Amino acid sequence: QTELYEIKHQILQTMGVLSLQGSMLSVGDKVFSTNGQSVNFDTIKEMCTRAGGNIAVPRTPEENEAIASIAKKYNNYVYLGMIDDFHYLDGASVSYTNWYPGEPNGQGKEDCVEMYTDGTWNDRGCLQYRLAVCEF
Amino acid sequence: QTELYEIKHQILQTMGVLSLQGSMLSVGDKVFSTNGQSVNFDTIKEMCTRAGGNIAVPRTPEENEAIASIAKKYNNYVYLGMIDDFHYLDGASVSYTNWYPGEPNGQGKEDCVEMYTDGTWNDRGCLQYRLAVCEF
Amino acid sequence: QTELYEIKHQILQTMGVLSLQGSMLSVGDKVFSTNGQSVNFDTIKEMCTRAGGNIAVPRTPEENEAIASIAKKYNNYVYLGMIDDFHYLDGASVSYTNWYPGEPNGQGKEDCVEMYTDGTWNDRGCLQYRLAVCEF
Ligand SMILES: O[C@H]1[C@H](O)[C@@H](O)[C@H](O)[C@@H](O)[C@H]1O
Ligand SMILES: O[C@H]1[C@H](O)[C@@H](O)[C@H](O)[C@@H](O)[C@H]1O
Ligand SMILES: O[C@H]1[C@H](O)[C@@H](O)[C@H](O)[C@@H](O)[C@H]1O
Ligand SMILES: [Ca+2]
Ligand SMILES: [Ca+2]
Ligand SMILES: [Ca+2]
Ligand SMILES: [Ca+2]
Ligand SMILES: [Ca+2]
Ligand SMILES: [Ca+2]
Ligand SMILES: [Cl-]
Ligand SMILES: [Cl-]
Ligand SMILES: [Cl-]
Repeated sequence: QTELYEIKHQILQTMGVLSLQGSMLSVGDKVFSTNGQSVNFDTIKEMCTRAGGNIAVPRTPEENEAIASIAKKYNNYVYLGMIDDFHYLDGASVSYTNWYPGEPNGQGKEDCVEMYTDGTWNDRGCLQYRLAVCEF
Repeated sequence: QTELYEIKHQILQTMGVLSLQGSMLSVGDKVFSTNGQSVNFDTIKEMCTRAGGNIAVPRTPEENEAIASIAKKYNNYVYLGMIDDFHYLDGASVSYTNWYPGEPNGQGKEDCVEMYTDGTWNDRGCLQYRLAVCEF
Repeated sequence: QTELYEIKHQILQTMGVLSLQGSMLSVGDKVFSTNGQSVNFDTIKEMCTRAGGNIAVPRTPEENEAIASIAKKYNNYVYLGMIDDFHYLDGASVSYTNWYPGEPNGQGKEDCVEMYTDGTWNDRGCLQYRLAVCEF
């Protein structure tokens, strides 16, 4: 009983501190974070995996708003965890989308997806330097 | 048994890291933190709430010293969680006080309380930009 | 059951965020961290203790690589938790070593141990300013 309450309180304290610092954003069960570095898609995947997480992907409008707020705050385009019928990296077809008007427009050439600072998406090649955002 | 020990150890590790980084200060059951931003009283309240916490207030001399050390380290005055008979934001009358000599002196005009870098207090209007310190 | 799973997941989320931020490095049960400050040996010990940890020491090749990566990333020599037969600060004789060629060479004069950015060690006096690395 009391053991568990203190434990839960301390966890919420640490998450509160991280949230206040701008080191994380929590949406439901998901936690999004960036260290502010920009690298290509594969390198973001490697960085996220190294930390025990995955490259971020928005599966809901609230998750999209959260990642967009990161893009806007750090002022850079962001690579999302999807790959060209776009799929999540787990192999499932993407449900929620937020394409910029006219996108996706690069079938066969643009396999990745970047998010603009306004939260909309563009299919893009995977070799640009983009803000690394992970989800845990 | 062992499940709980590992969990507790990991929590203390994360708190240790945050403490070392200067991202938190722990006094008893309370954790104080700032992100170094300066905004007005209402905006600090909004920032703290957003992170799952509350604007910091010292209820003990040790808590006062902790928040003072934050004010001194970030070198800015700090708004405290009290409002003019001063009350905590939970509605209770303030017990512990540490007024600068001659304060409070602004009844009816100065509804907020700021802490100086030496840890003493002054009643002040609520519309200055002050270091945002939260408690969790 | 479910209580514990959610707790464990949240802990791993916070550790993931800290890892991504570069605020910690995890090797087995140990967590290494620096705040980037440089001070002398005693002062590092005081800083680590204050945070609830201890000055870092590598007891395995993997731990050595981890601390070396911190030295390399922050680009400074690091004081290790050992003191001249070198002993850990717990009083036990050091097992794993990684001396730079020709070291240790300062018996009676060089009581501390610093790590270079390439991960090798040198016995040194204790009064230099070195990157503070703690272990939790
Ligand atoms: O992905 C492409 C590409 O980035 C082009 O540079 C741009 O002009 C297009 O609008 C966009 O669809
Ligand atoms: O709150 C007031 C105000 O800040 C005045 O500027 C100052 O001169 C007073 O000493 C103080 O009590
Ligand atoms: O510890 C000593 C010391 O740092 C000297 O400055 C250096 O030239 C030696 O090589 C080293 O062993
Ligand atoms: Ca495409
Ligand atoms: Ca496109
Ligand atoms: Ca007043
Ligand atoms: Ca006053
Ligand atoms: Ca020696
Ligand atoms: Ca030497
Ligand atoms: Cl490209
Ligand atoms: Cl004012
Ligand atoms: Cl020295």
